[PDB]
Parts: sequence; C-alpha cells; structure tokens
Amino acid sequence: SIRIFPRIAGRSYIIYGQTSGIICKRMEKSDNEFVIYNYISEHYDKFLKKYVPKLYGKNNDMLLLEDLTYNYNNPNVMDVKIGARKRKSHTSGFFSIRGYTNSHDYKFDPDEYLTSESTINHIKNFMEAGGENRDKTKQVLLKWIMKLSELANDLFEINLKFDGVSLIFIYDDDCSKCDVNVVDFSRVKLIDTNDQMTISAVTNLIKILSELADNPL
Ligand SMILES: O=P(O)(O)O[C@@H]1[C@@H](OP(=O)(O)O)[C@@H](OP(=O)(O)O)[C@@H](O)[C@H](OP(=O)(O)O)[C@H]1OP(=O)(O)O
Ligand SMILES: Nc1ncnc2c1ncn2[C@@H]1O[C@H](COP(=O)(O)OP(=O)(O)O)[C@@H](O)[C@H]1O
Ligand SMILES: [Mg+2]
Repeated sequence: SIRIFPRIAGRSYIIYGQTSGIICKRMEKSDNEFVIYNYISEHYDKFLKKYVPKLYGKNNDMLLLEDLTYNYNNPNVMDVKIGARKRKSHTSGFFSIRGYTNSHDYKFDPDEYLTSESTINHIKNFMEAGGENRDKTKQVLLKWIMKLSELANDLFEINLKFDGVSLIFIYDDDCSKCDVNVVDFSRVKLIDTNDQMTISAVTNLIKILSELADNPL
C-alpha cells in the first residue's frame, strides 16, 4: 500500500515511507539534491544538523528524508521559497509563499504577486489555526524568529547559491510545538561568495514575523 504524502507545494513525487517518521522524495531531473546533501554534510555539518531534515539514505532515485510533520497531532505547514526562482521574480518581493494548510479557504493563489499588506495577511491566515491565545502564537512566532535569526547569521559563512530552496514553517494547532527547516536542494550550486538574495529573504521574513509578535492587536 503506497500512501501519497500531503505536500503543500511543488511537482515532486513524495510518498510516506514503509516506516514511521520517513518520507521518500523522487529526484525527477537529476541526483543534484543528493550531491548537495552530501557536500553540505562534508563542508558544513553544523548547518545540516540545525536547519535541514536528516537524509537517512537513498533508494535508486528516492531520498529517505525525516518527516518534519511526524511529531505533530495537528500540523500547520507553510512553504516559503527563499531561494532564487528559475525565471520569475518573487511574488512577495524577497520571497514567495508557495502554499499553506487551509490556504484554499483564504483564496490564496501562488501565481498572484502581493503587496506587503497581502503577504502579511497570508502569514496571519496561516496562524489562524493556532487559535486566539495570542500568548502561545507569540511564542510560536518568537521561536521561529530565534531559528531564522541564527540561520541568517550562519548563511554569511556558507558559499552556496540556494537556488530554489524553501522554508517549511510548522506549528501544532494547540501551539505547543513549532519549527522551521530548509528543504529542496535540487538546484543549489557552489559559488565563491555567500548568497545575499537568500539572506535578504530570511531577514525580510524576520522583519515580518517581528512586526506580528510585537503588534498588540
Ligand atoms: O518557482 P520557479 O520559477 O523556480 O519554478 C517552480 C515552478 O513554477 P513556475 O516555473 O514559476 O510555474 C513550479 O510549477 P507550478 O508553480 O507548480 O505550476 C514547480 O512545481 C516548482 O516550484 P516549487 O519549489 O514550489 O515546487 C518550480 O521550482 P523548482 O523546484 O526551482 O523547479
Ligand atoms: N522533510 C520533509 N518533511 C515534511 N514535509 C516535507 C519535507 N520535505 C518536503 N516536504 C513537503 O513537500 C513540499 C515540497 O517539497 P520540496 O522539497 O520543496 O520539493 P520540490 O522540489 O517538489 O519543490 C513542501 O511544501 C512540504 O510540504
Ligand atoms: Mg520546492
């Protein structure tokens, strides 16, 4: 019995693993994603441990990846592309929200270019599922800011172009647990400097989330 994994975005074949806590992702165009996990493992092991789901193995053209939603009763997931898009410019300036849990209920369209005001409204839409205890939703926002802060810092010292990578924001309905990790290395490339487009995406999100944690309404 093959069980299809409930993606929030993208074109890739992702099924639940035969086993608890794993998803399998088909590398469709090349094994570049595998080359890149293994390169980050050699040269930036600390970055891998803190910010990337664990790669457990490869089976032909499938990566056996840590399921980021596994320890969640009621996960809310949001995919934000922070790396360069292939051709298009970003739908929210420095980044592109690709989807989120219940996005359909707020007539979210991934092809729509958004104002600052609309971008913030879509992130606020993503947080509705967390209920109205604004104390525990601030805690979710702050714990995301804590890890994005460190990621923006660490990214200055990493000589990769993160073309096409996303942040996966997760929080539980009861707001008791949350996390953000970096995924989708299939178009990442080696370069001789750091990636300022990707750092500006993260710093922008940190700005947006800070505004929400401080906003007193
Ligand atoms: O966002 P870019 O421009 O890079 O390409 C995107 C592409 O978007 P498009 O070429 O703008 O239509 C997406 O197609 P849909 O939006 O699902 O129709 C695709 O599904 C990957 O989007 P996701 O990363 O959201 O899947 C891909 O990205 P990649 O993995 O870099 O080939
Ligand atoms: N390790 C993971 N744990 C949980 N969900 C994941 C994981 N990796 C990817 N996903 C889900 O799959 C979607 C797309 O994955 P991604 O790596 O961006 O692949 P693609 O190359 O198809 O865009 C994300 O929006 C997310 O919901
Ligand atoms: Mg992707």
